Order: sequence, then structure tokens, then C-alpha cells
Amino acid sequence: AFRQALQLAACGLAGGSAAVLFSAVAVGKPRAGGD
Repeated sequence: AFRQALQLAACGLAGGSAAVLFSAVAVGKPRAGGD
């Protein structure tokens, strides 16, 4: 049941949750508490 959970997970990380951090790092250095 965790076989499909691995393929559906990368789907959102292929251009969604990586954007929020992408710009956050492009504007400055991320830190534990602010990012």
C-alpha cells in the first residue's frame, strides 16, 4: 500500500513544494526558524 505512496509523493515535489523553498533561498540564506 506504500508502493503508490512513493509515486504520488514525487508528483507534488516535481513542481510545488520545491518552489516555496526555491525562491526563499534565491532571495537569501535559509535558517532554522525563518527560512
